[PDB]
Amino acid sequence: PLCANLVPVPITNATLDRITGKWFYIASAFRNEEYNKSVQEIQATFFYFTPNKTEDTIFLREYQTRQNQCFYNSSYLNVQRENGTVSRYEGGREHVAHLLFLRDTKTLMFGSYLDDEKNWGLSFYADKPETTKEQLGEFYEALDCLRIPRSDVMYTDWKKDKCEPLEKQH
Ligand SMILES: CN(C)CCC=C1c2ccccc2CCc2ccccc21
Repeated sequence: PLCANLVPVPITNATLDRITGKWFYIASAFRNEEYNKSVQEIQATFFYFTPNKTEDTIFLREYQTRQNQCFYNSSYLNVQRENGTVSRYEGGREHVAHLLFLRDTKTLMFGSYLDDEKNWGLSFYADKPETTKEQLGEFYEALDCLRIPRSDVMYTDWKKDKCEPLEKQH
């Protein structure tokens, strides 16, 4: 069953435990042009999830590299458990994404606009800044499911990261 993992899955405390920690933004692709535009500029990103299960929020410490600068932000994501989504209002708009999983327990994906063939996309994250060819195939196989060509994928370059020195300064 190839595209079974693109179906929404409710978020439990176990799910929240699973995503607790440091993750690295690996790659994404979208049919939505706004997200293509903003995500293009991303050279690298790592981040921390610290869920508050009682509040259905996730504390986010984000370390983004664009134009060879480090942009650091903290904020809370809201969790909508039945729907398997997480959200965050930012720069005017509410953003929502489905939390989706691959077979590799060391990776995760966020799904944007999943209900819309004109706008859908997937972003891929791993617990290392570099991914194995196995992890990357599971991600491509999820793109294949959304009929998004592999050549549309935007990648981070862990060579380009400027945030390590701030995260340690923290
Ligand atoms: C282009 N982006 C927005 C694609 C979705 C990715 C995420 C995400 C994932 C991991 C760490 C931080 C963020 C921040 C942004 C945000 C806001 C709401 C829901 C999901 C998301």
